[PDB]
Amino acid sequence: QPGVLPENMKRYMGRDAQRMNILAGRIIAETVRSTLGPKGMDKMLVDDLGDVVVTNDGVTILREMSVEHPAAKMLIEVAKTQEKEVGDGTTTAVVVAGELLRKAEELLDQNVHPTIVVKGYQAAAQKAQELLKTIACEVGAQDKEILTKIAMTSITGKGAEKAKEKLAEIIVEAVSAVVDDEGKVDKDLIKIEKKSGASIDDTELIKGVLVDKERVSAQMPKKVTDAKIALLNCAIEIKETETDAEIRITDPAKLMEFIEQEEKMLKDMVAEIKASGANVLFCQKGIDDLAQHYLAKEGIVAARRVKKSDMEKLAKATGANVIAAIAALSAQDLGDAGLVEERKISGDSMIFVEECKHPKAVTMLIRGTTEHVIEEVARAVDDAVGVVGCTIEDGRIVSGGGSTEVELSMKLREYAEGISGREQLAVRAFADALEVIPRTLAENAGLDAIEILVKVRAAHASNGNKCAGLNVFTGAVEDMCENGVVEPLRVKTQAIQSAAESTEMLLRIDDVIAAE
Amino acid sequence: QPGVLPENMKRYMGRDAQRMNILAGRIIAETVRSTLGPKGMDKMLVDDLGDVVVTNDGVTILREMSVEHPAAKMLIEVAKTQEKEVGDGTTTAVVVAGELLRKAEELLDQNVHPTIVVKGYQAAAQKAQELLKTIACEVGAQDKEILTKIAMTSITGKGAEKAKEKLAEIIVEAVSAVVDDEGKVDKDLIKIEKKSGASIDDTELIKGVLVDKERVSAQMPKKVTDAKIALLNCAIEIKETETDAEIRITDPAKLMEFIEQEEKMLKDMVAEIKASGANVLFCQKGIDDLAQHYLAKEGIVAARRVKKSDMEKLAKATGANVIAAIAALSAQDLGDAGLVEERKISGDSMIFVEECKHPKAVTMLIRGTTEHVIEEVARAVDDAVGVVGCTIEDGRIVSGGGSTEVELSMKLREYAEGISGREQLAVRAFADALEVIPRTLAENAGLDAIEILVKVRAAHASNGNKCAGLNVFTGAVEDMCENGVVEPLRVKTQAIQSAAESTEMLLRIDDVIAAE
Amino acid sequence: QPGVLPENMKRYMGRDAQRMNILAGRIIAETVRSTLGPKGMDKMLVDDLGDVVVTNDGVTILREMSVEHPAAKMLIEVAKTQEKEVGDGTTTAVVVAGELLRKAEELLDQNVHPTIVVKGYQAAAQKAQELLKTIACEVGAQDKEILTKIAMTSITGKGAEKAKEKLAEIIVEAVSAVVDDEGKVDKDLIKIEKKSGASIDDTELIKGVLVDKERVSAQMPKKVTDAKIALLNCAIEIKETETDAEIRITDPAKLMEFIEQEEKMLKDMVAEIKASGANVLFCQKGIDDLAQHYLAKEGIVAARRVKKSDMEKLAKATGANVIAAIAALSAQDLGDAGLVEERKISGDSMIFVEECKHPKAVTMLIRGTTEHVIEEVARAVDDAVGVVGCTIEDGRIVSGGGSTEVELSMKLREYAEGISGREQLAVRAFADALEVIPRTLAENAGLDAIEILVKVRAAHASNGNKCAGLNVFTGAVEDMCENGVVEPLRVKTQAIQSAAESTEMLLRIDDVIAAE
Amino acid sequence: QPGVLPENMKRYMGRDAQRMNILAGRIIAETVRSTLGPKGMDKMLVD
Ligand SMILES: Nc1ncnc2c1ncn2[C@@H]1O[C@H](COP(=O)(O)OP(=O)(O)O)[C@@H](O)[C@H]1O
Ligand SMILES: Nc1ncnc2c1ncn2[C@@H]1O[C@H](COP(=O)(O)OP(=O)(O)O)[C@@H](O)[C@H]1O
Ligand SMILES: Nc1ncnc2c1ncn2[C@@H]1O[C@H](COP(=O)(O)OP(=O)(O)O)[C@@H](O)[C@H]1O
Ligand SMILES: [Mg+2]
Ligand SMILES: [Mg+2]
Ligand SMILES: [Mg+2]
Repeated sequence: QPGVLPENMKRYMGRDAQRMNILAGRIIAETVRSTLGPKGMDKMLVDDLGDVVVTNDGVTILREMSVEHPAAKMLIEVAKTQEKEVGDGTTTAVVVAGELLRKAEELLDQNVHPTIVVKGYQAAAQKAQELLKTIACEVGAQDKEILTKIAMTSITGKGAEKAKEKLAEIIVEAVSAVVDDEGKVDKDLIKIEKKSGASIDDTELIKGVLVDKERVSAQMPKKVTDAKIALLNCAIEIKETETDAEIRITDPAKLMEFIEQEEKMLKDMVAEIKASGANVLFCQKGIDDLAQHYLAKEGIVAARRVKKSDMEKLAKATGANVIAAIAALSAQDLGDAGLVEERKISGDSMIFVEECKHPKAVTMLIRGTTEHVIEEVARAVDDAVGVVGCTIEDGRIVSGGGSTEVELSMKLREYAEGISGREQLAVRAFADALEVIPRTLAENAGLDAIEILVKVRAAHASNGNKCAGLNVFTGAVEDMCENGVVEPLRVKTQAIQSAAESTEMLLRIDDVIAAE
Repeated sequence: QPGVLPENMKRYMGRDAQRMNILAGRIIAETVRSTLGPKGMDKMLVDDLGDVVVTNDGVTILREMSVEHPAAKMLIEVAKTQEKEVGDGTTTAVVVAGELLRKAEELLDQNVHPTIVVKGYQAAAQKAQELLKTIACEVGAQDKEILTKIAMTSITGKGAEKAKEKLAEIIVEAVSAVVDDEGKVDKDLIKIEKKSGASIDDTELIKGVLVDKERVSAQMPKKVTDAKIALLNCAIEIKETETDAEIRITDPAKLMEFIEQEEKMLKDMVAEIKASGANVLFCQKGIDDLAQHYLAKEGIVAARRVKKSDMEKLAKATGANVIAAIAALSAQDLGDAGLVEERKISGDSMIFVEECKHPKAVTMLIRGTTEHVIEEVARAVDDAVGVVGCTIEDGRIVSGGGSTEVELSMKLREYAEGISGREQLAVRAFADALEVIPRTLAENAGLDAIEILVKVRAAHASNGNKCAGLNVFTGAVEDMCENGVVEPLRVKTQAIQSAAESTEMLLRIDDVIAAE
Repeated sequence: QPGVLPENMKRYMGRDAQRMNILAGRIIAETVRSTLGPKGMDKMLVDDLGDVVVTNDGVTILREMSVEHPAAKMLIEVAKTQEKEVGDGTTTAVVVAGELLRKAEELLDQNVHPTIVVKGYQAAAQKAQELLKTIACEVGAQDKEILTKIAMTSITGKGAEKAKEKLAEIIVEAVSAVVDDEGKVDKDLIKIEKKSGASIDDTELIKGVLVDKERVSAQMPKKVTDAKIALLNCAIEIKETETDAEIRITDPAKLMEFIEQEEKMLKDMVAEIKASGANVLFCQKGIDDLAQHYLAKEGIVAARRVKKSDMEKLAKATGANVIAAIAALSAQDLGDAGLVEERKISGDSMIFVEECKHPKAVTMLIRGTTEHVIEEVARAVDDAVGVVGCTIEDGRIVSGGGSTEVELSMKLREYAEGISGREQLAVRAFADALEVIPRTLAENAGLDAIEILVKVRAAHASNGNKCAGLNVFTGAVEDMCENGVVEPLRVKTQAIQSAAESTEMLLRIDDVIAAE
Repeated sequence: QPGVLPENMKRYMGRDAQRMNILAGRIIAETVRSTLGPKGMDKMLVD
């Protein structure tokens, strides 16, 4: 009378704390597990507003569930980071982390101290990163045949039926276009546009951008070839001074002198824009209705109040400078595009700026029969852009289908031999955890994981094939590299590192104190 | 349209049902785990009425918690059965069952099918039973030394402090004395009485019984040596007919003639009791106040309305025959006892019938300073009576301290080699599960289970020493047989068979359907 | 204006009624599906009282999940009758039923009228009963080797591990023993007692009965060899006239004269029982406290107030006659037993009447480690007893493993060829339905049902192994009759007829009117 | 598992829909019928 710590709190100590964290992780892991690989299935998620999401995407599934459990939230972070650093393998990272917790339980139930488990996992993770470097194969950032296999593998992971060669080719062309002068890929430089239509095969790559604006005046050309584009962020209105300034009029005559003076400078603004040679204009602010007319007379296509995000993208695509002062508009600020057309797409009117030659931003136009069908294709397209860009930046790949994990697993066991004592148990555990991937690939495929795993493990033993993996379609062990089943080194290195760091952090916890 | 199964129910399928049972099992095992062994600790259980139990007794703890979880209830049954068939090792049984469930989870996580683990478990258990037979030593039903070591070990299992030589010797004598013609032991022939007093060391064995009664008339002797005892099933009251009868009196004088005839029937009943040579009498029913005087006038001690259970044991102890008709009574129906005394014990007035020559029932009078202190001594005396009972009936024992489980474990692994493919994993898991006993023993002793196992395991290898186990005290591996740490074969055979059958039953479950 | 049909009613018409019924049926079928065959898994059913049921038994499951849906109730009835008429194959009957509903929906969805579906179903069923007759093998009522296979097969269906050669032989001996002169086998004559113990292998057959009672006086022998058993349904007390009667006493001396005449009436009742030759007495009503004495002084074992249920079974076993009047008790009315002994079992004392010569009632004493494990063995025994009885009664059997179903289905397609009209679609559908069994057996075994069905069909085509079926244990198509996997003809004929009649009934419904 | 069409709705099919409309139609006709012609009568409507 009374208590020290609040009366309004739950608390779980020792083995109870370890259990609830481990359990929470394992359950999260098991939620996305059934989505892994080609034979994986999809979730349909519905929120409280009744909006639905149908996806095979690990991190998407995890964000869309209202997971409130604290240890679970920690594992979701593993996915969010995989999405951010790589753009693919979010399910893998989560499932590996889950396996690491499970494997840790069996050591904690022998009374191996948690710090020792932690020590072992840390040692194993580091060795794994060293091993991954020797396992990876080098590739050039210009190796299109290879980049296209990277994209194919990625799209396949979301079901073989989406893995179009056309689609993969488009994607490779798109990432290639936006590679910068330092060799980095910014995935935002690829505008993604989603428009219902006849078929998914209608998805196309636009050398330029799509703007959701109609041209300001119908008297303007709907179409213009080899255009000279002008980007303004200043308003084409009568300029007012920043200082408070009022006009005073005493002479009835001078009433029209001020009106005329205003419209004479508008006519002078347009005159200035025409003078620079531009026949197409995108303005961020507004355009006085009279200037609209004046622009139209000269046959200049103009669109108004274009959002910042679009402006910045337009400049990137045509090589134009977003100019802030009309007077300062010279003809070297004009971008250049093959075709600029106002056109309808799925009943929506939009301005297409396309057929640019050396564009620094491009647009994936994704097509499909229905919103939710399109939505998942886009998610697939996002994965593929991720891993293609990773490959272009790193120039390292590994074979897929569980082959890299098995090789890695097999090398870590060898490593475990030379570890003295109890830490060794943890290192074996870490090694064995990695096989959750090849096992999960086979389960989802309906095959028998135990025997499959013996077969693959055998094709890896003593100078075998590091590329040996199960082929879920034929049911055999094959050279996954010779089959074009490949993925960026970054997917494995990030996923393992994330898995190791988050589980190590959870495994150090011996006390949970929750309020409310 | 409505549902088929009632919408008023929770259902758990596949992995979920499996985790539900397996988890509920383990948790139930983990609650009793800290009681195991001489260095185990006690629970204090408080119910809804505020009544309290403090015990180290496995099945008592499990019974006294009001467990609702269906899987948990299935394991509690294992404890209940161990109590009934053996009377000791309830905690061992359950902790082994829990471990079998845990070891089974590792198998199910690898996609070993439930029916296979069940198969392997069943094989391993059958083999364990066969090994247990070769492992056991033969002893004689009358080997006081070994029996005494059996009792001592049982009582140590509830703390070395309770294990006084005096107490084990009392118990061995108690059980020995109630063994019947066929060499069987009826726990119920040994009456337990609990009375507070100076000390637990005051606990004594009575070659007789304690009857919760006072002699009916204070005029009667309260001490009788070399007593001749009569046991009556009929009441010493006026006898009436079953056929409805009634007296008609028309003659004033005929009053006293009836009163005096009823008064004479009594004097006759007593006079018949006298003739048999009896001087002490126990009547299951009532004695007419008037007959009480006549008995008193004759110097015959008598108690009225004796609990039939008391009559049944008085008979067992003294050699008397419970007689249902006074006329049939004869000196041959009389029992014998060296001392019948009415005296007070901790303030309660009772009759001791003691110093009987060859009693077929006896009384453990358990003493202690306080009610709850006594209760636990009692529970400890029950475990001991149980195992001495088993040793007398079976004449087979095993060494303890985890030695036998380790030996089994070591040997079942040798067996598992001959098993082909996949069942093998289960068999090896069963072997591994038994090591939970030596592991738990040592962790409760504050020792390091992992290295202790390595040491004990070594002492068993290369045709070593089946009796080797950890001494929770010295902290070293010793010969438990030389240390007198021994237990009935039936303790292990029941425990393991119980744990095997119930987990097998639970492992076959893939759907849980719960109502309300 | 005020509404005709009540306003509380729910109504489903046409398509909606058909789908409601057809769905409810399939759902019920699906909940027992996972239990079918040797690789079947069990369900755990909890009720609103916390009471638990773990079983593989189809009808037991369906009965215990308190199902409300009307269409589903109709299908439970199929299981209940399989149980009454046969004792095994309750899951098979329900699963076939569900399948017939399913195949009916594919026909309904092509606008085949329900009456036509009904008509085709009836024809296919009738033809199946004629095919089944030619498919069965003749068998001897006393061919133990075959009966034992029949029993072995029944027990395996509830899991391999319960399939003991020993258990099967016991069961055959038990059924064989109660077969009456006409050759009919009444399940009720085989009493089932359940008592915890060392293990399931401790299950024994008693040629006789167990009585839940103790002898009335300890003075009576606790064990008698080659016993003469009297069974008296009247009470061994003083007889009272049915006409109201009362004694008048007027002479103080003629007081004892009545007591003494009642004491002589008991003594005589006993003397007459002894003159029968009887040394064991089971009485249905009470036994006067005093007569209990005279019985012991004559060395007669006597048990009082034995329930009418047991008297009847005692008489059936020993060859005795329940006598209503001690007077007319002759040496011919006594039954004979090799051994009558009162002993303890699971710590409960009972009277064993065993080693009878020609028992027409017997006892399966079932043993297991825990209550809930025993329960399941008991059902396994119930099933085996059923089908052993069916074989003895019928003399016709078929091969298991879904083999008879495949034959039946292949032949029925031959029959369908020569049928014209939409009717043909319903018959061919009835044929296809049967294959739900082989399919479900394979699926539960983790096998691939489609190709396995392809192989089994092939082994049946063009004369032709009717006994060919999939061995879940090897994964190969084998000769089930040479593998010993056999079952009574009545299992299939009852199941199929049940499934056909109830679904035909359901298919005729176009309107459901539920109230409240 | 839940319903497709919202459980918060009444539905009338086949003959029932037909009787519903046909009846609601006739009743509406029958309320104004007594006004028809020179010998028709008036309504008093109160809101
Ligand atoms: N053709 C293939 N055969 C076998 N495995 C494949 C194939 N294509 C992709 N995979 C594997 O599927 C996994 C990725 O599957 P996916 O469902 O996209 O999960 P994640 O969200 O973790 O990327 C990787 O392990 C990859 O090796
Ligand atoms: N002196 C001892 N040294 C080591 N182990 C012992 C000793 N005495 C008893 N044990 C072990 O303790 C275990 C039983 O402990 P106990 O707490 O009574 O549990 P249970 O309820 O299962 O009998 C057995 O393995 C027994 O061999
Ligand atoms: N050894 C076996 N191999 C293959 N099938 C078997 C074997 N034993 C039994 N069966 C099949 O199992 C089915 C019985 O399943 P069961 O679980 O008993 O449910 P039920 O008898 O209640 O329908 C029958 O089709 C029988 O042919
Ligand atoms: Mg992927
Ligand atoms: Mg003990
Ligand atoms: Mg069956």
